[PDB]
Amino acid sequence: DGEIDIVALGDALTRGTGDESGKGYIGYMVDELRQQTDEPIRVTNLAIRGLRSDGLLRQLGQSEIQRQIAMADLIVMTIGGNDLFQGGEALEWNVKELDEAKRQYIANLDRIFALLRRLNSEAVIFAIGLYNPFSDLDDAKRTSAIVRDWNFASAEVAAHYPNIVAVPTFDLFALHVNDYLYSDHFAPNKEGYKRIGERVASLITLT
Repeated sequence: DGEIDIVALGDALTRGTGDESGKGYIGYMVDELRQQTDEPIRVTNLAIRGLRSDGLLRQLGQSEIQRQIAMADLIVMTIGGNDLFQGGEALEWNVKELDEAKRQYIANLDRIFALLRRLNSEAVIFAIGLYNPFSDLDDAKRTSAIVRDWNFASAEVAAHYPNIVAVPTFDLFALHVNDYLYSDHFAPNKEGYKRIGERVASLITLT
């Protein structure tokens, strides 16, 4: 009260890994909010770099995390990237394993959204979607197709709940992807994180 509380959840993208400056996408969000109001803005960042949808669901079971979700005026989250690019450098391109991982991700995401809504009735949830960091490599056709497929399924889940907005990221990284990527060619850089943060910021209108 007399404060705007942003709870940030999820994986390395929300923790701002890859940005030269400490600023992730969240810092660009906050900058835009501070242009709209003089009310103090508090960020509570709960993100863990290696987090997957199963880990996020377990984390939201903890009563301290739960008290903070409940106070949120706005929730922003990024999850699924680690469910999809688990390891081996997308070694598990076995259709069977890919389907298992997706059905597991979708089942978890449904329970994450349902849980967040039982804890916080009103707060808008921005669920940031996936991009293709490998769009410039040999198997770009297939990686892009899988990412668009995951994103479509995430948005269907989001569509089951009030005030959950699936924020697309795919087209921000579509042209000249390396210009927006860290030295690891996976997570974003300064510019990548600016693009994402400005995009999410555009969707927030306080009044």
